[PDB]
Amino acid sequence: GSSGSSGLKMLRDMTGLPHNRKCFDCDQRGPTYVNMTVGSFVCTSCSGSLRGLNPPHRVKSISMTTFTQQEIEFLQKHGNEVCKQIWLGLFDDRSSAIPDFRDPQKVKEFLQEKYEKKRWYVPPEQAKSGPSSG
Ligand SMILES: [Zn+2]
Repeated sequence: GSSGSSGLKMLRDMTGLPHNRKCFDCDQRGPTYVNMTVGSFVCTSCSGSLRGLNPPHRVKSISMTTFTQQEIEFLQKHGNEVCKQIWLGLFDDRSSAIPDFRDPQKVKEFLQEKYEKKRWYVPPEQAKSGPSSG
């Protein structure tokens, strides 16, 4: 048959996507972490920041830490592809702008308004139409 790495094979494919090439916050080209809560791909820098928030999200390195199928699939079915958009529902290049990716205070104060405040928080359950329009 074939052997090399279990699960990891599916991971390298996730962080490989063109919508993951960069971080979720600092948009740094080269993510080394993944949020189990949001289901996105962050880096060591952000990974640590997110925790500071409350409640503290869940982050796990990509190479420093391993993952299981139940997890991989969860991250694959999510990915920054839709995740981001779902968090940027209201966000509009015109409505607002993007901070800098050098200072933590800036990335933090912003990340909060996305999670702590959930300003541009627009889930799909409602975004799309269905048999139940609350
Ligand atoms: Zn980052």
